[PDB]
Amino acid sequence: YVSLADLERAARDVLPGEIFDFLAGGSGTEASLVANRTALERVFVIPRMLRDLTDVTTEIDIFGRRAALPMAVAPVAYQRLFHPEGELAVARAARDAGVPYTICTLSSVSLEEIAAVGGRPWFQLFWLRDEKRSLDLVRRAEDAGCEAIVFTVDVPWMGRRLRDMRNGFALPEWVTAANFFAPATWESVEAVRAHTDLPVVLKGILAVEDARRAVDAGAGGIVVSNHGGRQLDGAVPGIEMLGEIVAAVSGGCEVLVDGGIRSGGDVLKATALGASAVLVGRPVMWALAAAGQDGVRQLLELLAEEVRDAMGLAGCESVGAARRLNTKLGVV
Amino acid sequence: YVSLADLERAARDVLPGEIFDFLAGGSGTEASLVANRTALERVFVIPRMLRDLTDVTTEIDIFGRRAALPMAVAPVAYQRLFHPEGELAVARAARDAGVPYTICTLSSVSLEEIAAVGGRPWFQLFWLRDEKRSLDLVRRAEDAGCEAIVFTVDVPWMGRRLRDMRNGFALPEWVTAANFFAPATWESVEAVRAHTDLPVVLKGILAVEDARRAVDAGAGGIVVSNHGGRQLDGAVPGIEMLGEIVAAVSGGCEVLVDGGIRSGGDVLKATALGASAVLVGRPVMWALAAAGQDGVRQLLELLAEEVRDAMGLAGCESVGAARRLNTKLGVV
Amino acid sequence: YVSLADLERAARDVLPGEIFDFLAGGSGTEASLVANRTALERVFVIPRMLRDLTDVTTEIDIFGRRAALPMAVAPVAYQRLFHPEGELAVARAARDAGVPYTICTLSSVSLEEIAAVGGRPWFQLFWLRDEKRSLDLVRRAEDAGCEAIVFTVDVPWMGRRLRDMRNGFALPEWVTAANFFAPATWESVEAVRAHTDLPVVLKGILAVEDARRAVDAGAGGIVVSNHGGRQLDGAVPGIEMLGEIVAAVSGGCEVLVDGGIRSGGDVLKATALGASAVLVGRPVMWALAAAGQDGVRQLLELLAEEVRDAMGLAGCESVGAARRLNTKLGVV
Amino acid sequence: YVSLADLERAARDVLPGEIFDFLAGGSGTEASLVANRTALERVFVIPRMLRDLTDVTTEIDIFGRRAALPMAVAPVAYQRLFHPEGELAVARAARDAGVPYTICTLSSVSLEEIAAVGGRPWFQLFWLRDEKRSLDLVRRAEDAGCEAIVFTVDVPWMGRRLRDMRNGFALPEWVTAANFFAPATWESVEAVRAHTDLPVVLKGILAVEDARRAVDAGAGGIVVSNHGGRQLDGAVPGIEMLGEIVAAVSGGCEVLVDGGIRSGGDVLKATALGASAVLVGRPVMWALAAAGQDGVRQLLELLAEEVRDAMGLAGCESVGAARRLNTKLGVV
Ligand SMILES: Cc1cc2cc3c(=O)[nH]c(=O)nc-3n(C[C@H](O)[C@H](O)[C@H](O)COP(=O)(O)O)c2cc1C
Ligand SMILES: Cc1cc2cc3c(=O)[nH]c(=O)nc-3n(C[C@H](O)[C@H](O)[C@H](O)COP(=O)(O)O)c2cc1C
Ligand SMILES: Cc1cc2cc3c(=O)[nH]c(=O)nc-3n(C[C@H](O)[C@H](O)[C@H](O)COP(=O)(O)O)c2cc1C
Ligand SMILES: Cc1cc2cc3c(=O)[nH]c(=O)nc-3n(C[C@H](O)[C@H](O)[C@H](O)COP(=O)(O)O)c2cc1C
Repeated sequence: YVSLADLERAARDVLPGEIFDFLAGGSGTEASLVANRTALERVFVIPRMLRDLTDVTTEIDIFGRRAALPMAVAPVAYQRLFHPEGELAVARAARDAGVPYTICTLSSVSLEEIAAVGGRPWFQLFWLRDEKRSLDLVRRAEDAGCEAIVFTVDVPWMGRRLRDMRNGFALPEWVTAANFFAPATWESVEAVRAHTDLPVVLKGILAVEDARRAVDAGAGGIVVSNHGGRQLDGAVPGIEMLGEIVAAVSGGCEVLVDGGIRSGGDVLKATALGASAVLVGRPVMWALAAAGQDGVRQLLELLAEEVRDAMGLAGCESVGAARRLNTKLGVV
Repeated sequence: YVSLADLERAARDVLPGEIFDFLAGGSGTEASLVANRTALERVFVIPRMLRDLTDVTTEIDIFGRRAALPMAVAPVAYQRLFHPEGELAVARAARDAGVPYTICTLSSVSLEEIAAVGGRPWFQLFWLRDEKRSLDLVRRAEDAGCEAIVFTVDVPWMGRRLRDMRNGFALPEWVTAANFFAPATWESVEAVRAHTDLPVVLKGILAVEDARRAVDAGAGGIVVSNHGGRQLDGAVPGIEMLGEIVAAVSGGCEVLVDGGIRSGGDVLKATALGASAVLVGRPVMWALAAAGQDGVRQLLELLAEEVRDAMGLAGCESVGAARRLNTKLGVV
Repeated sequence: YVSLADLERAARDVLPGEIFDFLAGGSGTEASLVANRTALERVFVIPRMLRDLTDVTTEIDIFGRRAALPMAVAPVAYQRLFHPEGELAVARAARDAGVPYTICTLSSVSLEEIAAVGGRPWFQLFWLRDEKRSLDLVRRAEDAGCEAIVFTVDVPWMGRRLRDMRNGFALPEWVTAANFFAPATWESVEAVRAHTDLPVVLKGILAVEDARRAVDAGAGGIVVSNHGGRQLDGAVPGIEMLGEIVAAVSGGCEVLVDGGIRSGGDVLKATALGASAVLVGRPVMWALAAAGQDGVRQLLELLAEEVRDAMGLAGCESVGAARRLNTKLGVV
Repeated sequence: YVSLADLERAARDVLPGEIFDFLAGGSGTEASLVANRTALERVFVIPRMLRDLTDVTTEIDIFGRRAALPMAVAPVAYQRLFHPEGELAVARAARDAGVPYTICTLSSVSLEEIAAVGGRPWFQLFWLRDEKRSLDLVRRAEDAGCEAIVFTVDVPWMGRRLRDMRNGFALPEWVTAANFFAPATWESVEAVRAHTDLPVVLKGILAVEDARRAVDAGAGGIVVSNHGGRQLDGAVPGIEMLGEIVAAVSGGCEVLVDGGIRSGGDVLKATALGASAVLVGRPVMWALAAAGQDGVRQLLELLAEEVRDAMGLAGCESVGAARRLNTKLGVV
């Protein structure tokens, strides 16, 4: 594999069509799904030359741990849909690559099993039917050694997935929500923040004022995201809000972005727009479908190579230097 | 049906080609017809998160009546072209959905029959050969219980419909103008305003100064519209003028928009640009052609579901909150 | 024929391919040829409603004569390539339509014969090998009753016509320059201006400062034009410079535009951007090729109908009112 | 051949696919390779009319020598891949056309042999494993009569060439680096500047501050360039940075540009954006592949004709006048 698109082609060959569509699809007309890619394609980096590249490092410190790249595996539900080892395969490869893995509330293997793999596990939370149950789930994740709570804030309910409707898609009997909802509010965020000393990261922020409120609420981070185009069809891409959000929070929390990251060059664009790190979703599942744990390992090695290549070609010996690069919009 | 495009495909299968073209077509090169869609596709919504969605409501109050959605059925002529029950089927489904139905001056069933269906009937007026006849038609609509006069102001004459020319299209003998023209001016508007206490809504306004003059003239509303691309070929889409018009009238009348609304997400975009409500034309006729009254019912139920979905995903418990959303133009 | 594109299709069917290419082609990569169309397609008109249309007139006064439309036939060389009656057929139809006809220096029938047809003949000048010969040609045109000298200023030499090169195109023996060059300068313009009391119109102006200098030089008009994309490949379309040029000359001369006008709606866009009138080139030759004089008559009747339709739908009872319309750029 | 695209078609017919891909390809997704062309296509020139064209000259003075055109042959490695005479064929044709030829550090014929052809040889430097070896290579070039050192500053290492990976491309045994690396820094530039009195030209500058630093460092020129899209995938095209860079250096060094120049009209656009000269890479190799030295001669004669044509049509009797032309961005 020499590009992430090689992995997409391999996953399409192996997966049943309805499972490929569950993974690939977005809500509605898929306008936001497509716009995540268009938005990245219109950004161009202005590289710097002739800087010292003696010790180029792709590492970052985030949520109290060193990560090998400015990236984490996004929370993706039900990973046993894509390979029999599901989340365990992905978490093992992420651990070995030094990349944080986000355990999903809707994981097909229990959070405690995935956490036992080791590595840097984060836990993605959906707000449950009441406060008490929600907080018990946070406390399970904390007791199991998860290092951040990624509270998803853009799913009062799941969006309208027309591919799933048209396919009549349902989980096979052999895939379940192994950790087993009401809409979250700012009060829910405060209940979580008071229940844990782990950093709380709000995933799905797009409005500048919501990013500011997240800092005021005590969030340790946010993920600027339209949920991979799966939630509001017509929601702006996160990459189009990122620069304005980074300026508004002015260092008050970590600012991650996701949606459409498909190369180390896209990582570099995100960092040059001010992101602390990215999440990557679909490509990790393509690699899992294609070749299991070893597939995920190969993807992460490829992304690491692409990130180091892009950083050095742009004159950046560190991720901080990449955040100081300038960009220019172009017409594609 | 899971999208309005499913209804278009079904209507194309059933209707004679020349009738499908009468419905689908625009004037000239169809530049304005296409631009209505392009313009909506370039708008992206910036959703809000973590707001209370305990009692999401899609209802609005407009022209003195509660409507179930921020939408009405646009005036479309000669609906018996599309199904034998024509306007009666559409009006019955609109009544049952709580959606206002605009009775056309060129209806193929008399306005009194359509009004007897009940619901929230509005009446669309074309200015007749003289003032006296025009006002008699307004008074018929008022006597029959219509609740607003939608005065169409962009048809001094019908535009050049090249599909109809090329097809040699003419009304079948079994379709007539069952209520049975000179160009309207501002004096015509004043004659109508003085003849009725019903709200007068000027449909087809695109210039900011014409919107301001409509308020000064005593209009209770305007529809920002290029007539679905059927009038001036090269007229700007209404959605591209909407924000500037909403700012200029500054609450002095209701501001509706139409042209190309094809989903609840498009309704949300229109409201976020400041519209009080939208009109929907062609899709309602696709549903009528496909399955009669029940088809229209299914379309309106689908639109209601899409509007509620889009509003809640964007953090809006009411249409007023959706009008306070911000948008960003993107490149598609 | 219901659109100018119907005429293009008919001309393509009848003309030898190399003659069709002589007519259709531009210089180089044809970037400027294509951009003339793209530029018009991105302009949208903001129409006005409810104005008095009792006496809509498409007439203008220009260069001391009333014309039936804000348009003239552009100078196109060698019209016997397209039909045996060549320039005489076109000039007869233009006369009968009340539209000025521009006689070309490279006409295939002598200027005196074409002028004898009557109508409103203008004469297009290329600067000859010396001043004396050039001025004799101006004086021939004046003696024959031409009413303006359209001095072409963008042909120090003809551009690189790759279609003509690839086809090995040459004039058939039966087509000649029946009126029978050195590059023109501002001194040439002054020599022409002092030699005639006819208005001198500089055709091929694109720079704002050249438009201002044209007024200072005593020009009665300019044509804002890239020569139909046939001269500098990469020259900006005239329609993209028109508004800035109209503001800079501030009524000091007539400002015409050409390139890509293909409908009455395009005429309306040009006038709303400030043009006094347009020239139309290729479509007139399509009509000539398709059906001779009667073809040109049908084209001019179609354009007249489209111009009146577009003006009235936009609320304009006169061309002056159309020049006061506003426009908005869109994304096509 | 009547366009550079004719040469591309001829080269594709003759070259082995993997060699054509080595020549054509870029890094990563080839976003920067494509953007070099898109960026030029969006620039339009505003030509001037009626200027004296008695003595149009395409010549420039650069780095102390008169060149026949505002262009040089870019450094392209391993030219024996494309024709058995390789660099000697290209250098002979460049000499006879009066165009500088840039000898590559990775040439397949030694720099002394290529310099013995005569003409205006420049030498492109890659920084070697240490300072001493690097400077010996500079001194070889100087001793052999090269007239400028074109220090490539955008290759700390070669980018990721996915076509070469997919083809498994490697140099044939019959092609070697006949002059036989560590990443360059500003200290390397100063070591070169102190080692030679030849002008040092930094090739691969895209950031405005790097252009300013190049002047401060004593560079005699820069080439604004993304390395033909072969280095950072997502690097901005040089043509999009050129105007801002020309303003920032404000005459302190020569400012060249490359990437995607495919006609004399593209040369004119580059000069109107402020370039002193362009480099041309791939097209020169297409001509070499197609027909050897004579092919390169024909390409250079064609480019000379196109440059003179474009300059005169734009009203420019000299390259300096072309640098004073204005441009407008369009939508393609
Ligand atoms: C099949 C699928 C399931 C989920 C389930 C979840 C989830 O239960 N909680 C959550 O918080 N985010 C989810 N997501 C979004 C994900 O975390 C990233 O936001 C996007 O995948 C980033 O875009 P890509 O890298 O995929 O373009 C999903 C994405 C995909 C594709
Ligand atoms: C076949 C057809 C007939 C009419 C007749 C009328 C009319 O006698 N009076 C009027 O005032 N508007 C009309 N219209 C315009 C309509 O009311 C809406 O303005 C557009 O349909 C909105 O765009 P879509 O939702 O269709 O995109 C029509 C639209 C269509 C398609
Ligand atoms: C075959 C052909 C010959 C000529 C010869 C001349 C000419 O000897 N003198 C001149 O001054 N303009 C010319 N022109 C340009 C013309 O007058 C208009 O500038 C463009 O035709 C407007 O664009 P279209 O309406 O064609 O798009 C020509 C245009 C075409 C197509
Ligand atoms: C096969 C190939 C090899 C090299 C090797 C070198 C090199 O060892 N040093 C250098 O400094 N630049 C190089 N280049 C870039 C070149 O010098 C120009 O920057 C681009 O070719 C301009 O774009 P095009 O005219 O090709 O679009 C190359 C370009 C191509 C195509």
